Amino acid sequence: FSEKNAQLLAFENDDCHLPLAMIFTLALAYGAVIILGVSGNLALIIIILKQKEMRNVTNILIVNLSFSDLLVAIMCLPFTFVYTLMDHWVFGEAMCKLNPFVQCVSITVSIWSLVLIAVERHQLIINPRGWRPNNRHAYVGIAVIWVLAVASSLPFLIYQVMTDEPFQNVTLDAYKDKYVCFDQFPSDSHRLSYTTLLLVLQYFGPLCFIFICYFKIYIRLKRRSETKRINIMLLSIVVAFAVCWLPLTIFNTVFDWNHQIIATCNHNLLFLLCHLTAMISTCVNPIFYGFLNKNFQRDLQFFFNFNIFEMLRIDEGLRLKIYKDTEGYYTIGIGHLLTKSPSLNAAKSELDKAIGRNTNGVITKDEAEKLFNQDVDAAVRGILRNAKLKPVYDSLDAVRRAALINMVFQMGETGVAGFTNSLRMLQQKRWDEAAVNSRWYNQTPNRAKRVITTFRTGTWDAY
Ligand SMILES: CCC(=O)NCCNC(=O)/N=C(/N)NCCC[C@@H](NC(=O)C(c1ccccc1)c1ccccc1)C(=O)NCc1ccc(O)cc1
Repeated sequence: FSEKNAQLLAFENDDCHLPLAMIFTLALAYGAVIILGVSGNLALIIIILKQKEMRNVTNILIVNLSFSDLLVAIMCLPFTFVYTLMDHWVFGEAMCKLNPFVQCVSITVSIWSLVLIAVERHQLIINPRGWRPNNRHAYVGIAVIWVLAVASSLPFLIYQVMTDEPFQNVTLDAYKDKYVCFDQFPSDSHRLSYTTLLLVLQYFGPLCFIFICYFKIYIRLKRRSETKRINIMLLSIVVAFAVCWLPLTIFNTVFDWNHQIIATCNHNLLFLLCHLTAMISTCVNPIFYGFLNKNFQRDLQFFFNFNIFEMLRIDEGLRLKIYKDTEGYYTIGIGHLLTKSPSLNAAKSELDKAIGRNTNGVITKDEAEKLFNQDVDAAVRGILRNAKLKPVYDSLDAVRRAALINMVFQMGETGVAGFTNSLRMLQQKRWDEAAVNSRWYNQTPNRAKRVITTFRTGTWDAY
């Protein structure tokens, strides 16, 4: 019973006529991505390997990614292109089976590397106390990724067939003896289950996890090492991969679910445009690393012109031992007042209660950060209970919210609400009119201007 022959795609729009101009344009485009892919990745592989850095996890995974993109450029990319133009497979059955297998292996190898890099960067910012990413851990990761990528791509090597059966329906009576390189899965269910597996496990799934990682990193930094340029580059590499693959993912998925569609001409041109777009991702990564260099950027910008914790550690400082403030009251950490009493034993008692240990007038930076976390949490709940503070805070962004929290750390919940004039203008987004509008600038001019600039601009110019 030929149930396998019914799992082969049907094509019937022999009237495929593209102007030589468009074909030549595609040959130059594919030619450009083939050279940029082979040249850019080889350069990236050699540059990372020759630059010996004792502990670099991210770049080892970028070599992994660029080596798989180097494989596609040699083994897949030229073969897939001429095959679509000629409209018959002139290579071996080996190349026929290798073409979708090697491409599928490479998609999984690239995205699961990007998954590990997102984890690596998540562990460096969210949990720096653990600092788990090591080179040995990456070497196991790459070996797991390749072994699993191959195993999960084998149905392409197994069921992709070099066949001439689809040629029976399109006349072909009777001179050509031509072959097409088509997938021939065991059933409709086998195809749909496997294609869904690939879509969920290699595209929608991994990208969801990565975007959650970079968003958890984004939100942490706003509440809270010049590797910011790196994190923006790595994010723009995932966005690049996802955006280049999206049209091909949509195209292929439509054909996986509606396998009874007669593949026309228009579908051949549509596939080429989609495929070429997906091939752009195999050469963008080295162009990101090249444009990362600070000197080259300085040349570029000259030719073409185109956080609460850190804010308060500057404005109030960080102390691990009990000290007297400007008023003489016993403080600790980031402006944390213990008592307004003259007693030192009372302060040490209040400190021992807050921490839950016999501190003996001394704490660690972790106990100092937690005490500050407790302070800002108590400061934010007080802002919400206040009728003048709750509406202005809600309208304010994370940068200007940090400046309003900085203010409550200096005066208090009642002191800040005393600025009836300025609070109204900050609520109405009139920042410059509010910045010009107290004894606060008279007592400390340096600190007051540092927070006024953040209320006016909405960035960290002063810090
Ligand atoms: C695409 C990204 C993704 O993550 N997709 C998850 C879900 N589905 C999925 O991957 N499906 C398939 N069928 N992969 C092999 C595509 C081979 C080929 N496409 C076709 O012949 C399709 C076709 C149809 C009409 C005209 C021209 C081309 C076609 C699609 C479906 C059935 C039959 C023919 C092609 O795009 N080759 C490059 C390639 C190879 C492996 C791979 O995993 C991704 C990309």
